[PDB]
Amino acid sequence: KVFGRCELAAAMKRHGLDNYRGYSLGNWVCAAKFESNFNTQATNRNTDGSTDYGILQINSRWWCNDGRTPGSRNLCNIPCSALLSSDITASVNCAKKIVSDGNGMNAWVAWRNRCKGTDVQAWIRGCRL
Repeated sequence: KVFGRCELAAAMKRHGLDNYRGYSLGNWVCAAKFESNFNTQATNRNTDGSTDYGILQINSRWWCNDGRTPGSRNLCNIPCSALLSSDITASVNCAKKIVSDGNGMNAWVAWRNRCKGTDVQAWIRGCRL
């Protein structure tokens, strides 16, 4: 599913990411834009041979099992294909684990390079939330 901006803001809020570990909702929506362009089906292979899945591009090296990433963990205990559904519940609970991880949203290279330091409120401006 390709989400609209506010539609995802609203799903992200209902699943409890708004200020989760102190990250306002616009951080999460910005991260999603520059990771998947809001597309639950987005997949991208990494140079290390892992793959990133879903609206938040969660990788198979650490967080999920895709049956082809050697020597990988699945710390969120799920198939990576769960991360591609239109129900974003798996991506969101997994994202909670990742972000509690020690490095915050720096774990998302797009957030760090494109969202951090920026006016992330603009990503939800105009949404009914």
